[PDB]
This record gives sequence, C-alpha cells and structure tokens, in this order.
Amino acid sequence: SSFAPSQNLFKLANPLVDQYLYRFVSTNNTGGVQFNKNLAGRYANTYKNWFPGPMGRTQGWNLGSGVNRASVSAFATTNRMELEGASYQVPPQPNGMTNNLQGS
Amino acid sequence: ADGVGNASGDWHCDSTWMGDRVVTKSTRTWVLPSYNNHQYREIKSGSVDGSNANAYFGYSTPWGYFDFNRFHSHWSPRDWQRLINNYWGFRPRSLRVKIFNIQVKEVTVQDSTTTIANNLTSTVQVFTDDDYQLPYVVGNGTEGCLPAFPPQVFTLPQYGYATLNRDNTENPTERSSFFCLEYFPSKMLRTGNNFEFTYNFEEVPFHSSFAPSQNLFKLANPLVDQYLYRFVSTNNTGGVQFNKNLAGRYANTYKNWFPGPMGRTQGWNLGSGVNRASVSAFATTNRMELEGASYQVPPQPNGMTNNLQGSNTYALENTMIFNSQPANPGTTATYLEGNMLITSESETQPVNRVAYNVGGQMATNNQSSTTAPATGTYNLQEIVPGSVWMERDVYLQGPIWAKIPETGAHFHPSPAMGGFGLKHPPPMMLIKNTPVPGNITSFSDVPVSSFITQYSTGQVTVEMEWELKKENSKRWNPEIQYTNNYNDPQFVDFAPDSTGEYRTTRPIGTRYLTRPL
Amino acid sequence: SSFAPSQNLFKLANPLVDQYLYRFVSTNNTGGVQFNKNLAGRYANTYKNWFPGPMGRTQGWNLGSGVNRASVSAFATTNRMELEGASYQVPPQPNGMTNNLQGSNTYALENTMIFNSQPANPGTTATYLEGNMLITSESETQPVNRVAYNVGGQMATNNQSSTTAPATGTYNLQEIVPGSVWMERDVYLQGPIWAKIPETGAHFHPS
Amino acid sequence: ADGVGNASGDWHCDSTWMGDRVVTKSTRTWVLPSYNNHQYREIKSGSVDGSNANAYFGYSTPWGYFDFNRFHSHWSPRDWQRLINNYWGFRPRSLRVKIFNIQVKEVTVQDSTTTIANNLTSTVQVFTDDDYQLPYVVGNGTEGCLPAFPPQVFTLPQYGYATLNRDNTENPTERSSFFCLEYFPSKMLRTGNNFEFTYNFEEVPFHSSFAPSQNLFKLANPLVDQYLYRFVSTNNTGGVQFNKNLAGRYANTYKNWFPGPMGRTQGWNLGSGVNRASVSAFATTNRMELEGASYQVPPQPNGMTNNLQGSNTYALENTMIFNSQPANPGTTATYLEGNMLITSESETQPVNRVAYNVGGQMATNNQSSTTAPATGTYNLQEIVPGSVWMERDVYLQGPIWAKIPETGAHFHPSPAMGGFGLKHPPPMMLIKNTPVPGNITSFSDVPVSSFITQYSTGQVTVEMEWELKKENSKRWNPEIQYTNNYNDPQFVDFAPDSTGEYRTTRPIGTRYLTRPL
Amino acid sequence: ADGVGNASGDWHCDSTWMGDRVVTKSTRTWVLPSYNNHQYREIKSGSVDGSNANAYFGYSTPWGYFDFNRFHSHWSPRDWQRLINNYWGFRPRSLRVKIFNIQV
Repeated sequence: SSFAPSQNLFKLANPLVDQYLYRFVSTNNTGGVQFNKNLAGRYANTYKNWFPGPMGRTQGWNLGSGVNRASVSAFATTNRMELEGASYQVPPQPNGMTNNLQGS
Repeated sequence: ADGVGNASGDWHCDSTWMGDRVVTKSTRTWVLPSYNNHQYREIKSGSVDGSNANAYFGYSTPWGYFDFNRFHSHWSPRDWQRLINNYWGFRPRSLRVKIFNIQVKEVTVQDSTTTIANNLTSTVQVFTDDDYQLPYVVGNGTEGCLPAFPPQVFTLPQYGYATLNRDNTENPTERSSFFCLEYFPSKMLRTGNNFEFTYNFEEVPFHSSFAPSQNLFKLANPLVDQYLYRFVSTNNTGGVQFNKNLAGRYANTYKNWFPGPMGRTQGWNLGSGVNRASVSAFATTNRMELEGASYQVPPQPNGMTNNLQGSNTYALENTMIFNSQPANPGTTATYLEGNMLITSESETQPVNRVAYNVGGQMATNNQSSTTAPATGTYNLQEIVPGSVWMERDVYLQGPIWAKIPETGAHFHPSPAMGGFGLKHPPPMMLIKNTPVPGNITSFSDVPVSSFITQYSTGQVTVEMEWELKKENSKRWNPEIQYTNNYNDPQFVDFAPDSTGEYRTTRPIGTRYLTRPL
Repeated sequence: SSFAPSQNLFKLANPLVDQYLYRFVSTNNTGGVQFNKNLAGRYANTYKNWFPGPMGRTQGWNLGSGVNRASVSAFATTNRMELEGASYQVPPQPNGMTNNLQGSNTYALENTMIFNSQPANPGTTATYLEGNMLITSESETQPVNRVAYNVGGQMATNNQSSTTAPATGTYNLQEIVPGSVWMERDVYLQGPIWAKIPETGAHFHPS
Repeated sequence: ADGVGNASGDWHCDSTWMGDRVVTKSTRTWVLPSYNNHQYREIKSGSVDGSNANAYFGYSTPWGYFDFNRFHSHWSPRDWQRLINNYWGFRPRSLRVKIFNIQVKEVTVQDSTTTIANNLTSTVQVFTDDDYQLPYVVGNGTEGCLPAFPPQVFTLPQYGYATLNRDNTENPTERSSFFCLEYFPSKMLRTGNNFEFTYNFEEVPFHSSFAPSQNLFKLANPLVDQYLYRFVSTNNTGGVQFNKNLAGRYANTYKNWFPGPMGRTQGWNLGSGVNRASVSAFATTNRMELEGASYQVPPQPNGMTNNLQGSNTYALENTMIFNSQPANPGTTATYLEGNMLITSESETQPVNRVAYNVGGQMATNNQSSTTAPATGTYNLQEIVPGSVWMERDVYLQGPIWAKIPETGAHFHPSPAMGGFGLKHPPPMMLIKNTPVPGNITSFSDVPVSSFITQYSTGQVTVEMEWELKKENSKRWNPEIQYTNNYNDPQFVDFAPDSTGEYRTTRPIGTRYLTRPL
Repeated sequence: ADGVGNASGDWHCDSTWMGDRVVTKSTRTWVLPSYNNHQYREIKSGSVDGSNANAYFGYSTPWGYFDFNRFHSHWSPRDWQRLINNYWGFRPRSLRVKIFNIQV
C-alpha cells in the first residue's frame, strides 16, 4: 500500500458533533464519582474503536544540527533479543512504528 | 404521478420474524438546516483544556448526513428482548434506505414577524458515497442518529472532518487534504421526487450473544486426576520433587488455553463504595501516544471485564457510559451515578480478565544455591498463541458497526466500542439544501453571498435484514431472561412521560442465554 | 510439523557476502553520529526480517548433577494468571519457548510436560524424584524459540541528551509481534492428540 | 413528468480518466439579473485616460451569457496535476451543455419591505448562436466564467459589443451595425423545462505540454567536428582565411533551424530587483496602430520568453498577470507583486528568445580597403523560413480557446493569450428573462415601459471530452513534477479559508515533462 | 542454429505500462569466478568483536547465484517515479529469467 494516511487514527470522529458517551472526570469531597460528556473536537477524551500498532522503544539520535552526546560506544545500549544463550541486535525493528517524527 | 399533491412514500415501521431471518423497518421525520450559509469553512483548534491532543485542523461543510448506526434506531425494546432471550447470535445481511416526501420551507424576517412559506420549486441534493472516498465519520460514536422512539423528529448533523495538523498545533501540513462534496455526482430532488439506495453487508461473524457456562481454567473433569505431574518443591539437597495433579484442583492443573489480552485500568467503587476524595482523575488515566501527543482511550481493547459480578468496583475507563436522556450540545455539567447508564461486562468474567487487577506473575531472576526464586506481577499482557476472549457486548443504545481503517495491516478487526468491523460499511448518505440567491441587480465576479434562508424536511425509511443463530441447548434448568421488573414503579420504562419525554432507565445488552465452553 | 530447524533464525544471511545496509556504531567527540557497514558473517549486527516467537520467563531448575537450592516450597514463585479474583498456575506455558537449552541440565519444569513412567493410584500424594519421571525436552526448537528461563532482550528506557547517557533494561515477557515465527509444542507418544477450541467470540492461533 | 415539483436535472460534477480520453463534468448554480430593464441601450465613449483608443461605439443588451472558457471551470487542481505531470498534450474533442432547474423570482418593494416570491408562470429565453452571426465576445479574456470552485454561485455577464466608431470618437459610421438578439429563434423555458446542446470541436493540434530538453543551437554532436568551414579572418593582404568547425563549439557551428520571431519589450525586476523610481510606464510600452490610434498589446505575439530561468527580470508586457482573488467591477486600486500571480515562460527558453534583450545583429555596411566591417543590433524580427518556437503555455486560470477573426487571411492562428484558435468555436449561449408588464389600464401606442422586476436562477452542467497524448520517454533520471510544497503553511492552498473564501496562491502551467528536440 | 557463431539471446531492457499491468525487462552482463578452486570448504567462526552471536558453523561452495531482489534491478528512476506518484499499490504477478551468450 503506497499512500499516506490523510487522517489521524484518534481524530477519526466528527469535530462538529458531540459524542453520546460520557467519561469519568473526577470524584467529589465524598468518594462519589462524577461524569462529563464528550464534546465535539476534544480528541484527547473521546472513545476509540481502533488502536495503534505494536511498539518497542529504541534510542533516538539527532541528525544534522542535533547536539546528541559525545563519545558513545552505542553497542551496549542497543535493543536486543536472545536466542540459544546469545544476544543479537535487530537493526530493523518489527513493523508498527515510525523512526522519524515529521520534520524533527 | 410525480408532483406536489402526490405522496412519494408511505410509513413503514415494523418487524417481521421469519425463521432465521428478521427484517426491521423504521421510518422517521427529519429536518435539515442550511449549514454555514452555504459555505465551506476551515475549522481548527489549538491545545485546549491543557492537552495538545485536542488540537486539530479540518473543514466543516454545508452538508448533513443520515446516521443509522445505533441499534435502537432499528429495534423496539420488545423486539430486542425477543432477540436476546431466544438467540445465540445475529449479523446484518442487507440494508435499503429511502428518502421521500421532501418539503422545502423558505423563512423570511421583516421587523420580527418571521413568516415561513414553502418553496415548491426548490431542490435538495442527495448522494451516497459508494467508493469510500470521503472521510468516514459515522462509526465513531457521535450524536445525530435516527431517534429511538418513532414519533420523534430529529435534525441531521453537519458534516465535517479533521485532516492532518502540524506539530500538534492548529496549522495544516502539506498532506492536509480538502474534499469538496460538490465534486461528487448527486441527485437533485424537488417535492415529488424521492431517493432509494440498496446495500449488501459483507460476510462477518455472528455477534455471539451468550454467556460462558464454564470457567476457562476449570474445563477439566473434577472426578479424574491428570496423568501429568508438577514441580512441587526441592529437598534439603537441591534435588527436585514432583506431585501428581489431582482431580478438581484447578490451581495446579495443566491448561490448553489462556485468557485474552489485558491492560490495567483503575477501578472505582459505585454506590456505597468509599473511593477517594477530590481526585482530578485526568492525569492517572490510561493513555497512548501518537505524533507526540497523549490520548485517553476511554474504551480499552477487547479481552477484559470492567466489573466483577456483584461487586461495586468498576473500571469506568473500560466501560461504555450512556446518559438516560439526551443532552444539549456543549454541556459542561457534572453528572452523578444516578443520571448515568453504566454497562457491565461481568457476564464475560469466566473467560476475560478483570481490568482493575494484575494479570499474573512471572519469574524475575535465575535462582542458585545462594539466591531464592523471585517473581513479579505484570500490569499488561497482549495477544498470546492459544488465547480466547469475548468481544465487547452490544447494547440497544450502542453502535452497530465501525469501518476498519484503510492502512497496510490490522489485527482482529473488532471495534472497541462494539459491533461489527466492516471494510466496506454502509456508505455515508449526505444531503444539503441547494442555494437560492437573493436579489442581485448587478454583475460582479465575486461569488454570490446573499441567499434565501430556507430549510427542508421529509421522511426516511431504513430496512435492514438480519441473520439469526438458533439457540440449541441441552441445559435442563431455566435460564436468565431479560424481564421487565420494577418495584413500585412511578412510570413505565421505555415509554413517554407525562410531559411526552421518552424515558429509558437502564441499558440492555445481548448476553443472557448461557453456553458451555 | 515434525522436523527440527537446520538453521538459526538470526543466522539466515549468507556468511560470505556483506550486507548493503549500515548500522549506527557510535558518535564522535561532537555529538555527530557514525556508521559502519555490516560485514559477512557477523550475525549480532545484521538486519533481520523475522523475529522469535512470544515469551514469558519461568524459573529454571537444574536436573541431575545441578546444584539448585535447598528446601524451596516453589508454589509462591510459579508463574500465574488471574481469573475472577483467583490466581491459577499454568503448568504448560503458551507456545513459542523452549524449556531446555540443548545439553544443559537446566529445565523450566513449568514449561515442561512431565509424565510418570508407570500409572498411579487415584489421589496419590506421594513425592517423586527425577528418576520416576519422564521429563520432555523442547530443545530441538531452540534455533527458532527463546529459552524460557532467560530474559528475552532489552529496549531503551530513556531519551538521551548531552547530559544523560543512553540506558536500556531487560524485559521478562514479550507477546506476538508482526513477523514472528515459532514452533508449536511437540507431540509425544504418551501425550494428547487434540483439544477443543473454547466457544467464545474470539481466539488467536488456536494451538 | 414535466412540472413544478419534478426536478429537470441532476448534479454531475466528476472526471473520468479512460485510456487516452478524459471527460470532465462540472455543474454550477447561476443567477441572471434583468439587465437594462428590458432595454437595448446604445453605449459609447470618447477618449478617456488620455487615449483615443479607449473611444468606442456599441450596444448593451438585456441578455446574458454562459462562459465556459477558463480551464478551472472544467478541471480540479488535482486533476490538472494528474494531467500535466503524466502527459505530453491534450486537445478538446467534444462538448455538451445543459440548463435545468429554472426558478424565476419576482421581487417587490413596498415601504422598504422588499419581499421576494417565485413566479411559476414566468419564462426564460435561451438560444445558442450556431452560425456565428453575432459578435463573439467570449475568447477575449473577460470575467463571468463558471467559478473555479463548485460551491460558488455566479451571476451571468451582460452581453454587449462594440461596433465601428468614426474618427476615433464616440460617433458611429455607416457600417456600424445593430444586432437584435430577439430576431433569433430561441427556446422559452418555464420551471419544468430544460435546455440541452451538443458540440464537436474541429480538428486542432495538441497543446504541447513539455519542455525542450535541448538547446536549439546545441543540437550538434559535441564529440565530432563538422565537415564545414567558417571565414575566420583575413591576412595582411586582403586574402581571406578559414578554420574548421570543431566539436562542441556551438557559437561557430552551422545551423539548420532558427528561433521564433521577436520584438523587444522592457524588462522589470521583481522581488529584490532595484528597477527605477517613479516611472509612469504608459508612454514607453510597446504599441501598434489601427485607424490612427495607438493600442498597447499586453500579451505579445508568440515566440518569446518573458523570464530567463531564475532571474528576477520579467517583461511584464509579455506576461499573463492574474489576481490571487476576484475583484469588484471597476476597481482602480494599485496592486503589488504579492497580490499578483505572475506567470513565467522560462521553460521555453532553449527554443525561444528573451523579450527584454536584442535578438542579434547584422551587417550595416559594405567593407573596403578603406572602411572596416560594421554591424548593428535589431530589436525586432519576424517569421523566417526554418523558424521553430513554442506557443504560449496554458494555465489552470487561463482561457481555453479563441475564435479566429473572419477576414480574408491569417497566419498561424494561435491565440496570444493561450489555448486553441478555432474557426468555429463553441457557440455563445445567450439567456434573458422574458418581460412581464406591470398594470396597464389603457391603450397607448408607445411601448410598455413598466415591468415586474424579477430575476432567475438555475443550474448549468458542462461536459467536455479531451484527447490525451501519452508520454513516451527513455529519460533515465526522474523529472520535474508539479508538487504541493509549502514551508510552514498557515492554510492549505486551493481550499476554502476560515471565512469560506477559496484561496489560490500560485499559477499552474502545463510544462513539466521534458522532451528532446 | 546452436553454435559458437550464433547469438543465443538479445538485449531486452524496457518497461511497458498497459492498464493495470506493467512489465519490466532488464538485461545485465555478469562474470563468474571459479570459487574455492572447485572445493567445498567448511567455514566457521568463534566469538568476534566481543559477541558470541558472531560465532557460526557452515560451508562455502564453488557455486554462485543470481540475485534479483532489489527494486532498482527491475526499475528505472523515471519508472519508479511514474509508479509512486500515480498508484496506490503494486504486487508482482510473474517472473521469467534467461541466461545466454555464455563465454568461458
């Protein structure tokens, strides 16, 4: 599939209309629980059908003018997996992540 | 034949139970405002309420749309009861929609008289998006569906979408796209005209509406021992010792199958539960990351249970929470437990893991003569070979389907909120009022900004066909049914009030009949 | 599939030829990043298409001459899962691991199928030793499957800077990942032929 | 079937790419004022702004017309990109127009209430001029075309023309002609009626959209010498000397082909260029003469390039200059470079001569022992045997076609502004509101001057078919494409604004793909 | 017909865009060394560069192989541009290989 997505995964809702779904906002001076309605284009708070792909965290490094850190050996801190009692670098990772974030 | 004094449709609202099929027909009356005053407006937001995940860039359109995607649009409370008490499953087979009896009304204001007349020559535009070329906003759990109660008249929602924004701000990207909805061929309808559309659902699995009658880990025969042995201990020398697995000891027995995935969400005590005072509760919710922003996912993924049977503790971020009554747009009011319809997944607790507890433990070290064995608990675990779970239950107040996002890859495309994941779902049906310019006496090369203000109304009928899965069971004793049960009712539930306001006190899910694993 | 893999999952590349792919080796006295070419038979450093199956860590125990540890009760430290507010031992684990590593004495024993050399009376509480037991080994799957009593790898735990150095930490459990390959539990003459998949909404890889 | 409550058309706006054909459908909404109050008025002007070339004599009519003649009427910005990036040429094959959903609105004013009602019995008149008997005003680069953006509603322009005037004054001649448009048979349309017309374009050459990948004078092989010799010099005696033409020396080599025609126009430095202060610039423009008057020709003839590649210098009288937004009629405001869309022909610079430089030099004398050879530069040169040039490029904002004037003779009938010269272009489609008299209680032999004031609106769809020329090229490396590229955009280009105003920042031409000579 | 003075193939390097199909033809010239001097040699390594994941046991052969598996083998930079700008996806349908004009 050679195309790029034209929408965000979590922004798929209509920004004009509110949801009919409610979220747990807080609790009062008694332990009683309180709820608010999910409003229009608030995409932090809305309910989601779908979720991002798998991940694992790999170290980011600044190309170009990025300052980075001096004199790193960088082999000991790479991500690794184990087989048969040995430890291998997997220099591509599994699918479902993005290495660069846009113009950073 | 086709004209102002001849009705272009009839009112079909009904249900027909035939064998394994059932067809549900429902007709409603709608009203369509003229949105934006015939303008496309670029809408955007920065970070609000302290979160840059609320920033977006997008467009709002003059158009509005029909939304069929809640169950109570198609189903009566008595037909939903007949379904959930008698059947093990259902899936939609086909759909057909009709829009008829169109009425365009011109409104004018002179010194606050505000007269209304009907414009017999005015048109409405309707197209269906068959190729899925527009952003699909329907399956996302937002308002504007056909009402639950047939007498109610409803406004169509305004169509709009969010595209890419830049650096978690309100500004666009180069990949931000604009879709003109005038650039689709559409059908123009006057008063005597009508519109008709037919759709066939792709093959999906039945929604399984039953509860498991056994525990996942108790599947062994309690009368007979296993032929398998377990490592019990080690003697005063390091030598290892074994015991036989006996009869009904289900902590110790070998397992073929394992529970579904989990992640831990905070449990909160409803009713008499004591909880904790004055929590802000936004900072401690579960979140995921995209593009450098942090989003709450208020349903979680499938494979957990929010409530454990008759306990007061709920996850509330694993729950679908509804209001017993509709609300005004943009309501910031605070609600209590009594105002809310709070669903419980506890009928899935045999096969699904509770969301507010740890999921288990694993070894954290290598032992030795010097060091003793150690474990630690894990708060999250994902799909594992040989996992079995149950999907989110469907409710009469909830969504029917969702559209699977178009990307390279996906896994087990079941929507978190509920229903049927569809690669090609029922298309969006979009409608607008065609503009009628005001009095223009001159030529100008700038577009006409002065229009006659008008709205339209009409009827829409939807007809869906459903395939049913018979309940074939050898259970001897009676089962649990959804019953109409209230102690000293002051009103009847799922009926109009003394004012005329339709009241629904409680949520109704599909899982009542019981089945063995 | 009754065969053993004749290659290692991570050694699938040609040892004679170098890769056309480069790796981040280091950074100079300025923060500038440096790269080296992946050479021939260096299999620690090469790029991989495929990844091992899922894991979770279970305690290894030394059979035979292995020294182990004295007077362990061993119930509290087993791996468990939760249902309905109770905690169950799962004495087989899920597929995608190997209990024994080739000719070592160390076994997971909670990743193993353990049989008796002879049938027993119902309700026998007697204690058995290694000699009474038939203890299976999955070690023929070790090329493609990860050992159960070791960590499965490591990942980055922080964001570096000029001030802070890179850091990692090991993980004791990992689940299904796109592009994973493993082998299923082997079948034995003394073992079960089939199982019934539980009737629910959903399941994954019903082995 | 045909009546007030039945729509007489549908909205077709779309594009279909099939093989070498593409069909573009576009529908718009129009509004037609009643012009002149149903009168034919004689319009005229004397010399204004210090020029007697602005004097004219003519007529304005109650009629108005449909103008299809800009590319953005028929083309999307994404469809234009797909065209110009993938193809070497295009030409129009056929056209069909439809006018439907007619609405006539009567407006009345009592003590400033200004009510509007619709007159269901009122008519509109439509005819197409098939035999080209009227003055053809369409191809002349004037406003009133269908909008670029489909949601926009537009007014139809008023039809009018200029005939002969006498002695560069406002007075007529004996050959000044009056054309009554009522003296054509036309079709009268009420609300249920519609109009349809079909046209086939005559055979024209493809617009060549590519850039030359070689220089006209560099066509020789740089590796091999010519077998031809040049006169280099003469020795201390008058004897003449010769040298061989060597390899890649392209100043000296023999040429088969020569650049196109030229005339010199003043170059002006855009951006950081320094230019000159406080120039009036009307007196120094290039002009031509007719009938004793002096006219500016703001496009020049074809065969030159206005810009030389990445220089700041433009001719500005060889350029097509557009506004990024439409303007009000009769706007005398002054605009800067930022408000303007200024096109560049520099992709033609290999084969075309720059407009702001001399074109060459020739011998001005006969030499002798006494006198030395002399030359001088020429500022203008015309068509020469063996000339090759490129025609003006077409833009999404520019004209599609022009009509070749009907006279005895013409040469190479390519319009200066751009597009396709047509002997029989698409006919003019003219429309007016039929008059409805007011209350007349008496007989008079003078014509009725009192009418009901009313306007009409409706929809018009145009469908054009285009023939495409595939790009067949052996170029190894990638080419230049039109891409959507902006650094820190605050808005997306070719989309509505936050107010609803459609924004186009830059002009888009057809020449991107490259081809060898 | 088949002999020393008759060419056994022609040079086909081209691309044909037809509808939803495209066929890419590419011809190259190769040279094959005689590897190992016609021997099978057992190759092996211990831990090198401080990692026992670099240890291996295997064999090297006199043989050599054809590798078609990079995109630029089959695609021009101008044909790759025409593909990625105009289309949402691609997959390989079929393949055929020919080896000809052998010279020892």
